[PDB]
Amino acid sequence: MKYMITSKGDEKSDLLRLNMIAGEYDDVEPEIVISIGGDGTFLSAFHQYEERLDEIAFIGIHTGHLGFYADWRPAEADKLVKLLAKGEYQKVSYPLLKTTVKYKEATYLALNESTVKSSGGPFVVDVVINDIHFERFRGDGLCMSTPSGTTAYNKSLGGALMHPSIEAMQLTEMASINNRVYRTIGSPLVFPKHHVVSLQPVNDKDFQISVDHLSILHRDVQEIRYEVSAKKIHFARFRSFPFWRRVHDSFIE
Amino acid sequence: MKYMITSKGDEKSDLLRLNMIAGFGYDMEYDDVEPEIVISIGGDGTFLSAFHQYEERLDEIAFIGIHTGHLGFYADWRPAEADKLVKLLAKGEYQKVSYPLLKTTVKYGKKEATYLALNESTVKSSGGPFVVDVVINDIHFERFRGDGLCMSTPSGTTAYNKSLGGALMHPSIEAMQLTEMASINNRVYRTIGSPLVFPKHHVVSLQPVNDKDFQISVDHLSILHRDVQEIRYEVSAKKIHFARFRSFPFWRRVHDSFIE
Amino acid sequence: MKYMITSKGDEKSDLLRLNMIAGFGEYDMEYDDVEPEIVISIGGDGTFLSAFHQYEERLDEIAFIGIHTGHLGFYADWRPAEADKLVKLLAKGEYQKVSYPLLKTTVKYGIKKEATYLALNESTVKSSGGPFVVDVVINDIHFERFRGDGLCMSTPSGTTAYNKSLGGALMHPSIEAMQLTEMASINNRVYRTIGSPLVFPKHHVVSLQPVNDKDFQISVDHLSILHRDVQEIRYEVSAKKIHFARFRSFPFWRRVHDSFIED
Amino acid sequence: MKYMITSKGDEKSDLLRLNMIAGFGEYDMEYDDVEPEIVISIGGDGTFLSAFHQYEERLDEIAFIGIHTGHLGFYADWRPAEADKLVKLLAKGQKVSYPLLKTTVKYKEATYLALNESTVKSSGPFVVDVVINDIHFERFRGDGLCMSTPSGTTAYNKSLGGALMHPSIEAMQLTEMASINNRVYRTIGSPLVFPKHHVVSLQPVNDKDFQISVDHLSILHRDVQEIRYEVSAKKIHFARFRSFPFWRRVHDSFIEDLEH
Ligand SMILES: Nc1ncnc2c1nc(SCC(=O)NCCc1cccc(Br)c1)n2[C@@H]1O[C@H](CO)[C@@H](O)[C@H]1O
Ligand SMILES: Nc1ncnc2c1nc(SCC(=O)NCCc1cccc(Br)c1)n2[C@@H]1O[C@H](CO)[C@@H](O)[C@H]1O
Ligand SMILES: Nc1ncnc2c1nc(SCC(=O)NCCc1cccc(Br)c1)n2[C@@H]1O[C@H](CO)[C@@H](O)[C@H]1O
Ligand SMILES: Nc1ncnc2c1nc(SCC(=O)NCCc1cccc(Br)c1)n2[C@@H]1O[C@H](CO)[C@@H](O)[C@H]1O
Repeated sequence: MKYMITSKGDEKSDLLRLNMIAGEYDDVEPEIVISIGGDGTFLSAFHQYEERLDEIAFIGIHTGHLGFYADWRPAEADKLVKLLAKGEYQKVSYPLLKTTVKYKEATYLALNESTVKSSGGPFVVDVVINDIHFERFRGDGLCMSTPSGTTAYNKSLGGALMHPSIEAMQLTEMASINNRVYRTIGSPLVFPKHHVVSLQPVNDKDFQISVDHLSILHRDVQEIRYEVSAKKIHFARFRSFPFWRRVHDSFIE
Repeated sequence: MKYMITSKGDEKSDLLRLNMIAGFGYDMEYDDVEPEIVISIGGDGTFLSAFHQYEERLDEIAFIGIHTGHLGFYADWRPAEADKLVKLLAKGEYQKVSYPLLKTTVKYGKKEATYLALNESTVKSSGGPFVVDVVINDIHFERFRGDGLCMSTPSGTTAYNKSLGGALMHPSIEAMQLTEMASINNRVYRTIGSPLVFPKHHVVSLQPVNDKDFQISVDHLSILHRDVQEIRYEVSAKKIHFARFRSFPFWRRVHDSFIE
Repeated sequence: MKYMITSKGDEKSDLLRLNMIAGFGEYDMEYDDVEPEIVISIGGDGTFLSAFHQYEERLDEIAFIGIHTGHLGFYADWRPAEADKLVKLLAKGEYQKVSYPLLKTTVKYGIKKEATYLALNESTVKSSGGPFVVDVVINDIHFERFRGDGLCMSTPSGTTAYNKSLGGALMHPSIEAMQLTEMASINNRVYRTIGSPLVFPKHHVVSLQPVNDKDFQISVDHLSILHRDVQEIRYEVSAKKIHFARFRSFPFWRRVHDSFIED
Repeated sequence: MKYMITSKGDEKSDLLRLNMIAGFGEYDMEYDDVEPEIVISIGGDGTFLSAFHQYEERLDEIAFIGIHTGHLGFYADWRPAEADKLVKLLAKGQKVSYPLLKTTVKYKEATYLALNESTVKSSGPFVVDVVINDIHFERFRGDGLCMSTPSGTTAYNKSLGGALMHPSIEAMQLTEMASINNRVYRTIGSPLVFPKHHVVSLQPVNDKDFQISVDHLSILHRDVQEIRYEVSAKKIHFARFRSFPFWRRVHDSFIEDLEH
């Protein structure tokens, strides 16, 4: 079982990694990626292997608080190393979000969400759903979230928490003015498979596109397209940790 | 084939109804016992009544909605197109689109009651405070206190669910959404706040705390349930069937309702 | 000083009530439930609301005092163990009065005559069956046409109650105003509403006018009664204020802190 | 008396500006762009915001007038076509005052006067402690906090879910910005309205580098120890000629404007 282990950068994350590397290691051709740190560290491990997501099972270990991705306690590593080498383990697939920027295309993959902000002034775009105009937005920005990313930025924006077994994407508003000229729906929008949300600029055409907090200052933007990606992220399932339990322990104590 | 038409009650619906019935005088016969096509004329509430009127044979009935007033999400056919609809289904040249439904189970302390919802199923209190425990898949999630709770169908998300601050879902997604009704997050009764979208095979159980009397409403059919032990929510295996002739996208229909 | 005490009805409240009465007996304190100058509410916020409505004609000659036998309330903020020190401060008259604004609700019919109600928390208006459809007229000028469950006008002190659960803003009771909050507005193109909570100052009148149905379920501090053939429902900050006998200094924001955050 | 006119930038705001300056020359009206008694803004609310900060040291002897070249503004409520009447009414000689927000930053004590709001973001994660009148209230974590003026409730505050407050009420409102409310960081959620003499002290937790924006004048402050909020004694004055109610401007902005 060719595997590969990432680390945050602290002493503990670099130490426990050595405690697991003792019990083949391939960083170019991995089948088992073990993230050590938190959810942010897990995101970096995801972006490191986007091209080969269809051949990789991910495992998250938190050296800090309980994360929706990094859930395994550091003490579980001694039992985690033996079960992964056993060869017998079932995978769990979560949907992903595809983000295309038009000018020559520019595709992106997101595990949490992909937000579109402004590069200084107001954010004014036209929301086009399946080649049909829906609304003209004005405010801070917009947020298209993955089912697993709903518990992140999406929830803080007033989004709905949906179970990752649902193949869809959720669009939420970011401080919409919502007046006569720029009447927005207000409510979060959940789009299924093969549904495309096309963001079209009115002016400016310079937006701050952020994919999992990786915010790039895109210039000369003519179109931004969102859709449920065909590629799915696989998790190595050993124990039983229900999604709603993880949500309960996070926000409801 | 066999068909029937329900009416809202106003002159506009009953007159338009008789005008369409005479149009089937094709190989169409009127029958309100075992129909193959059911036409609703009036509003969404009129359509909901036609749903429960024939919720015993949903798998053999195609519904068609006609709105005499403003645009509805079920009744989306304008009375000006009533002429074309008669000939269209007369030849049987149309497709079939299915939307998910919601199953509501009420257990007492006895038997049990099962209900089907096209819009949503809401549970409020019989006057005083509404205090229950939210159980998801035999696992506790929160203790709710406030007015009530709302479990919505994907197609019903644009109804009461939206006004309660819920999220809109496309009716091709087989799921259900739970939204709060004036919850009081005062450290004693911590709730999630955010709407919760549950997939298939997931069971959301509402278990009472002190009071055991609840006002359970299924698509605005509220009847008092005394001595309730459990209220279970899950996506029904039964599906409503529409007879879409043209192409009226769900999101486009949302745009014409709220955005315009 | 004429006084009286209301009780929640449980063992603890009734017991504490009797001992407090005997405590006042040691001083110049006369018991009177007809014309009291001091009204003590032993129980909760719900018990406090009953005591308020019990004497809503003598609000000026009365300084209310709340005692909570259970969890902390925004009105009943005195612990039962402090009932002994409460008497000794009341008997001497060693206290100052703090006033909170109130909400006036005026109901007009097809004139049988008229009806006015005072609210300490809020006043809600809903339908008696179908949809709730009214025109919101702010100062003789039409603002919006509403459709949904209803509308809730809250007092500053009542913002921590039903108002907060409906997404309303929390106001400090020193501010003389009122807050209108929506109750499940459909908010479409036909019935476009503001969505946001509205805070109206004094001398501002919010008029609710029927569109079709004239039967409305009006609830003042959860005293819900059915009003038929309603012509108009007016909202405005009353000139009457509830008075509290202040001894210590319990911050309103701390009461919010202890109730919704941690304590 | 002395007057001046500020312009947006486009030809529309400049052409209308010159037209007014000419008309006032026919009346006894001195022209000073340094020490005026009357300041006229042409363009929009953003143009008015600039006209406020440009002369925020002489708010005592200045009555502002707003003219919207585009859509209706809450500070620019006069129409371009009504400019001819405006020149006449200002030449012949009521005044309305709105509350202002005082933003104090301690690292040197910097003072800021906001007409709309004063937001505080981070630089990544924004984490501060909220202190109200020398006592702890909550520990915030999210995008940031927004303290708004009564007249500024219709701006960023409304978009953040804040309540609309009439300018007659001398107060300030605090709203959350994408707050993550969980076990560790439990916030109130609801917007908070503060009366006069009430001080909201924002004190850092982790990093001392916060982005402070007073009326879109985003300035990165370094080594901040405390950010105070209070209802400023300074009040912006307006010139009244025609009754244009605050709730009307709210209606004509967010609801509908049938006569336009
Ligand atoms: N989302 C907002 N909605 C309705 N008012 C806002 C918003 N945002 C700010 S300023 C905060 C900000 O920089 N947001 C980034 C995008 C943006 C910028 C300026 C205007 C707009 Br719109 C959007 N405002 C108001 O803009 C005024 C300055 O022109 C300030 O008073 C903000 O209140
Ligand atoms: N307020 C948020 N609540 C709950 N998730 C968030 C939030 N904000 C972001 S990122 C957007 C951002 O720059 N917000 C400004 C302040 C901030 C920054 C980072 C994290 C946090 Br927390 C706050 N996230 C999620 O953090 C994920 C990991 O980087 C990002 O993908 C967002 O999903
Ligand atoms: N959802 C609410 N959240 C936080 N305060 C409320 C709420 N609802 C009301 S009364 C409205 C109502 O009929 N609600 C039905 C369920 C219910 C009833 C009473 C209390 C409660 Br909690 C729930 N209140 C406050 O209860 C006080 C009466 O003792 C009133 O002043 C309401 O403000
Ligand atoms: N506020 C709502 N917003 C948008 N849809 C609603 C709402 N309320 C219900 S029903 C819940 C209810 O009893 N509300 C009391 C007032 C009311 C009644 C019927 C319709 C309306 Br509108 C208001 N609905 C939808 O109306 C259908 C009734 O035919 C229900 O299925 C709800 O989906």
